[PDB]
Amino acid sequence: MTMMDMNFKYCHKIMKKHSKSFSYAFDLLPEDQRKAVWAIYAVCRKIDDSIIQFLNQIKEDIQSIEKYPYEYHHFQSDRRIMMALQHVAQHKNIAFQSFYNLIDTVYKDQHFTMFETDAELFGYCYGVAGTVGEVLTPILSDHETHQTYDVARRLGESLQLINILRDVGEDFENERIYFSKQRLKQYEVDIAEVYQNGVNNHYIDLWEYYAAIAEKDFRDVMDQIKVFSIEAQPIIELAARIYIEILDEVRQANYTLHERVFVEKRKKAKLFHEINSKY
Repeated sequence: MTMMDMNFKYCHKIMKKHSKSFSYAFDLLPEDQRKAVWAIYAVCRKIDDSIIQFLNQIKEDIQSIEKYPYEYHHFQSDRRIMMALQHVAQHKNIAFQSFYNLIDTVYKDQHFTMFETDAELFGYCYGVAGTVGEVLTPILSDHETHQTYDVARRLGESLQLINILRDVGEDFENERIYFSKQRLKQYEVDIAEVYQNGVNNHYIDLWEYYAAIAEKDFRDVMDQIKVFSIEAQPIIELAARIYIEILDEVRQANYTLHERVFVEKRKKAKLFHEINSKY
């Protein structure tokens, strides 16, 4: 194990720790591509969880890599992750503005205010996840075009909406509600009231309104999976399918606001079999 291998192993650890779903799928990529995915995911994870001193440090470190990718930097944030990101930047095109969009989104989230409309909720999904899809685009495709970015960005936003749909309860405990005030009012849903008394038809209809949006986006992405490299296609399909299975798991747990549902490992393997066969 070289030092750089140690840096990537650490990125891998962070990714496996936080997303068993994405690590399950992306770890199937060829060595060079999975290593780059671990690094991008690790950087985004650190940014997502930073809260502002460390966040400012991460931004300056990324800015250093962007400006001087081949100079040695004494990184201020997490050296292992930045050394790995820099290694990737030296071999692949990195959409740096997408990392800055993510950082800007996480900063704003300090003075969190509920979203007035679905447009702001979707803007948020772009900021924390559509951005990661854009950064991953060059790793997952041979000849990136605007269409490749568009599909990756859409998948990322769809996965963030599935995430929000799985975590309503836990997010409410953490004083956060992601459904828009417009939609909550239209459907006559009060999250605190539902957290207290259980799901009702108003809440279920609202949750299903967002789930249909995520599912539709998921289908449009699967329809355009060929923008990605032949090796990455089944892997992206697997990651997306495993994640969207969370929606059925939420349904099977009666939309509970009191536990985090999950797709068990044996079910992820079943999806891998089905896709691996199709391919």
